[PDB]
Amino acid sequence: ACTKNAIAQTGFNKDKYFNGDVWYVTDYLDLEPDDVPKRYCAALAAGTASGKLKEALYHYDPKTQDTFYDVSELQVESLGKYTANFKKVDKNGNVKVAVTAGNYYTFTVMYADDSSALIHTCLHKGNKDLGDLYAVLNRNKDAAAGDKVKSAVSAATLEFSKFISTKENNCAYDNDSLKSLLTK
Ligand code: HEM
Repeated sequence: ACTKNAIAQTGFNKDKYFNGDVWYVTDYLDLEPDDVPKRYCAALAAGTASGKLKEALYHYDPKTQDTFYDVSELQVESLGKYTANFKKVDKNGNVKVAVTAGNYYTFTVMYADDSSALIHTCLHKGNKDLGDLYAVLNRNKDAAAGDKVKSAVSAATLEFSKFISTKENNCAYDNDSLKSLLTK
């Protein structure tokens, strides 16, 4: 179940966030912690492609090697708050599971600057959902969370000390696929 109406960043700069580049998840918090593994790798690209607002996602379980990519068109709910219906794709954008009603995530950018961000997502796959998930993002996959984004975590009435880091998993990413998937 999801329980949070995440508040988007005051003054959110959509063109800077959605600039076509890659964001790495460095730390995450699921409010239903058993919904996701305690060791995990994730990243995304975010941009406008031929006028359409898009995200490309990458997930990798470093223990099981379970890997998947997704491509989403985002619809606007309000500035910094989106609903994304996703299709599972291979790294080249070929469809493995088509867009389907009931398969969507909400996405709220609670904080962002040029290098760092805090997001919330509520994932739905049919009638289930994977609890509220918060993620600390960085442009540099090895960046420790700075004071700006940790302050944002506190401003959301969360504690950064409870977030789980992704940094000890030897995560390696295919940035080229994430960028090209934005067009798919
Ligand atoms: C747009 C930050 C994230 C977003 C937007 C996101 C989105 C998604 C989406 C769309 C799916 C379903 C993919 C599909 O079935 O085609 C998924 C599944 C999953 N995600 Fe994430 N995710 C994020 C981060 C994370 C993180 C950090 C972890 C634990 C850095 C995580 C763990 C999982 C797991 C384990 C599944 C599979 C769930 C199930 O099918 O049983 N995700 N995620």
